[PDB]
Formats: sequence, structure tokens, C-alpha cells
Amino acid sequence: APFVEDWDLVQTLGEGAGEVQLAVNRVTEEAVAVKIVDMENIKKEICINKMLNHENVVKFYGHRREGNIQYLFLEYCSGGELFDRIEPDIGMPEPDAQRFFHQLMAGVVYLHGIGITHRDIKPENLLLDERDNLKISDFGLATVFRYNNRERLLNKMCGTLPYVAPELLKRREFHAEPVDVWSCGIVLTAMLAGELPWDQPSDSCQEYSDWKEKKTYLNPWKKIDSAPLALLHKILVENPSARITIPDIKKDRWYNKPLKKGAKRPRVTS
Ligand SMILES: C[C@H]1CC[C@@H](NCc2ccc3c(c2)Cc2c(-c4ccc(C(=O)O)cc4)n[nH]c2-3)CC1
Repeated sequence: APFVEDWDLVQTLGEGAGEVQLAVNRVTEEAVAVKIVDMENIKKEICINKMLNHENVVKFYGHRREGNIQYLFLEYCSGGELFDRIEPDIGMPEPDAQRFFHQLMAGVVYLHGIGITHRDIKPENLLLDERDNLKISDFGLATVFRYNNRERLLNKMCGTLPYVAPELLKRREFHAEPVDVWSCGIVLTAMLAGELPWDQPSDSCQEYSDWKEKKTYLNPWKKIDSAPLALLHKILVENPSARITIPDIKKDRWYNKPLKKGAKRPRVTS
């Protein structure tokens, strides 16, 4: 079928690093996101993307290299970033945050299960499809932490300071999985309070010391109900060996609290 390999670049979706363009197929009008990288780091990113196949992870369709430029064909998530669903200083309704948190855990369980750590979990990187299904995106900082059933400890400093686990700032080496668990807890905090608790998790940071001293009568914690706050108390634990694991997050009371009705379906009366 002629022209089916042709895609029109119609809208800029993101910048930094190059750019992410919305691509529309000339024939079928299928929409995909094309990541344009001018163009070792991209080689690893493509290699990790080729491993991925889960409903809460951005789909990787393939890649093409046009000399110095790499084109990554990825899922278009029309709902945009989770970030834009967070109202500043407010957050979002607690049932919406719980549903997004369940979908985030499903994606993180999948990635950890195949031995991949994302390392930069934040609302700017959590995309939403047409049905507001969350998808983990951007595997540019991702790495393999388990291979041939052997865990490799990490030592590379990366991520985004307000979302990073304190062990990345205090220890030479650390386990990969509790780092992603921590960043998910900060995403949950942002979703429920519309604000980030600290600039970074260090003792020099007053808001971080207040949290460790259980001053939950202060913001952002005062805006969060006792059931989700009890989960945050288990996630945002400084010692990564004492921090709750995802299998235990799945047993948490709030995590299992019925709160959100399914999507509004067409109905009539009489
Ligand atoms: C609202 C302004 C900001 C960007 C656009 N809307 C938000 C939006 C809407 C849909 C998006 C993205 C962003 C980013 C993106 C991606 C995407 C996929 C994969 C990666 C990656 O692997 O890095 C990055 C981004 N897929 N769909 C979308 C238009 C103007």
C-alpha cells in the first residue's frame, strides 16, 4: 500500500536534550510520538525500549537512523502529562490519585520484574492516554539493575532532586528498587497536595527534617487524609532497607480502599 510509511510531523510535544513530535500517518491517520535525537546513551535507551511491553508503559514501535539523527517511534498519549492534572497547592480528587497510583505501581512492578529501573519517576514523565490510563515514559535515564537473576547495586547520581531518595545523596551505593518506590511516594504527595514537600531529601532541608520529626500538622501533609498519609509514612522512610516494598504497598489500607467509580458509561431511564 503506497505512502503508508509516511508520517507528517504536526505538533511539538516536548523539548530538551532534542524534541518529541506528534506524527500522523499520511494514509491511516494513526498518531504516534516521534523522539528526534541528534546523536551510546540513545543506543541504551533504544535497547531498553525494545524490552518493554505493558499497558502502563509507553509503547515502543521501533526506530530509524537517518545518518546522525535517531528517530524513536513511541506511543502518543493524547491526555498529556500527569503534571498538568495536578492543581497547584490543591492536587486532585483522592479517588483520581488512587487510580493513577494503582496504574503507576502496575508499571513499576512490571519494570522491576524485567530488571529495569526508570530512575526519574515524576509527573512530567507519567503520560495519560485517551482514557486517562497512566503510562511511564522516557527511558533516557533507565538502566538494568538485575541480570541473570543477579542484582547490581547502583552508584550513579541521577533523577530530579525533589523526587530523589535520600540514599542517593548519602551513600556511595544503593539498591535500585527502593529509589523508584521513593519517587512514586513523592508523585503521590504531589497528586494529593499539589506541592512538593522539599527541594531535596537532606537534613540541611528544614521541610525534610520536619517530616522526619513527624510534623504532619504542616503542609503538604496537613492537606492529606490520614489513610493516604499512613501510606506516605511507610514510603518516605529514610532507610531504604526499612522502606515499604511494592508487594507491601499492595496490602496497604488506603491502596485497597474503594474510592473511585469506573468511567461514566452511557445510560438511559424508564
Ligand atoms: C500542552 C503543550 C505541551 C506539549 C503538548 N501537549 C502535552 C502532551 C501531549 C501528549 C504527549 C506529550 C505532551 C508528550 C508525549 C509523548 C512521549 C512519548 C515518549 C517519550 C520518551 O520516550 O521520552 C516522551 C514523550 N507521547 N505522547 C505525548 C502540546 C503543547
